[PDB]
Amino acid sequence: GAHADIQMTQSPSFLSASVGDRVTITCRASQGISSWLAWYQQKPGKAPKLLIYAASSLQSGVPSRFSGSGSGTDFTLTISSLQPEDFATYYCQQANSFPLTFGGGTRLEIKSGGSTITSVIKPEMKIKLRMEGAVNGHKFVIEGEGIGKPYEGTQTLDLTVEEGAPLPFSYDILTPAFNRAFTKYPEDIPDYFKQAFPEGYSWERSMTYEDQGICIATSDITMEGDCFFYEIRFDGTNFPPNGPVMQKKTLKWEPSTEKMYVEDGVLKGDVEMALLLEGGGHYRCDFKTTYKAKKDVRLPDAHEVDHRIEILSHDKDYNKVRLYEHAEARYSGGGSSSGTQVQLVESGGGLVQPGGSLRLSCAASGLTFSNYAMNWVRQAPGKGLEWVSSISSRGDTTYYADSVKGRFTISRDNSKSTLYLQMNSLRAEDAAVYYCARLRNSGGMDVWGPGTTVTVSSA
Repeated sequence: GAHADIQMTQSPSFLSASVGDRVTITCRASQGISSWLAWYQQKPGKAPKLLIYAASSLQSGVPSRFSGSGSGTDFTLTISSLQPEDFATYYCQQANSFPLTFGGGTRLEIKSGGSTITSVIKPEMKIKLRMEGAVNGHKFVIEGEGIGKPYEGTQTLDLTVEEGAPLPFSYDILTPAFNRAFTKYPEDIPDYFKQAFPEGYSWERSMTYEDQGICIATSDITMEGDCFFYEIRFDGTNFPPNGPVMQKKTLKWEPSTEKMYVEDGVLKGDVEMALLLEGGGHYRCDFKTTYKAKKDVRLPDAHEVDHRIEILSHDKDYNKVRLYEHAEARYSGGGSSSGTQVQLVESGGGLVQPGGSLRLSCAASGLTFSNYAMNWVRQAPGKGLEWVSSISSRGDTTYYADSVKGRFTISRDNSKSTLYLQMNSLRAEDAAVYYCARLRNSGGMDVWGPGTTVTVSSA
């Protein structure tokens, strides 16, 4: 029927920015949409996340640096201080009337990439360290030289016992004391450790083993030029004389996942560790580390660091040791978005020839699916969001985009909490990632699935 033809355009379509910059992006509607305007953030490979609805109202869990205003035809989104998390593509969406419409999007590029951090922390950094300490009262000194690739999370060290040779305890208890600057950090997680330099940082650690042996270590990490310098203090006591440590029955650390979190203004790490033993058992240990940058740096959100550490070679007494570590940071949970606790997973994407048919379906969980209206939104490769179809909570009244009207059919089964999209007479332009999303009365789509991909191709 006769409907309004609301064109949403955003400006700029792309810009380059730096962390700390204030960014404002705007959008214009071809006709009045009152204040029924929402904003979405889309990071590469992920589903759009709802930031703002009704032009100014922040979605739950959105940091306060995001704001919005406007009523009528012209609206703005503002980020007061751009953070690494914020570099995404941003879309606006009108909800004054069907068909719903998105803007073309605004892409936020990182200006000059990481050229600033790579001037401080070089792509290769050498290591010089000295460790002094005691285990069960046995004093020793170890020195080390090495080299690593801080942006790839890898490093290698050559260690030589200078005092206290031969060590009477398992060398494996020392190796995690021999620098998180050697961690691969993805672009959207603030890197606490690299940002700490050239001044550096320090860490304190406790290691509580399951037979009540306890180690305490500290390390002060500085840099000049292309070389890190560590000053390490290591102490351990109460290792039983027939335990795996004093009997040297450990083989290697198992790979681990350290949980990083912020507390008392610094970064803390907790990791459950396990030594493999001769004979096949394990020897367990809880690590608790406090990391302290020597200057104000940007604190990160909770995340995880995966570790693998191994002795590549050694002499009989471990007077000479070559030591390797690989470390990489990531978020834990595992493309979909939400603002509460409900999940959507789409399925049914695949390859069809032109004119073929495909049936998509989404599963809902963690809510009352029959209580909300549902939408399909698609995104062609390289293109922006496009609203496809909508269905009321009971399923009686449905709406469609003109581009699919007559070939697509939306439906739902509320007892199974699933939503369907039946696609007939598929065209090349129908090929896209198809998202399922929940529509709220405020006009925003607050929960999205990861999408499923439709491909339309012939011989």
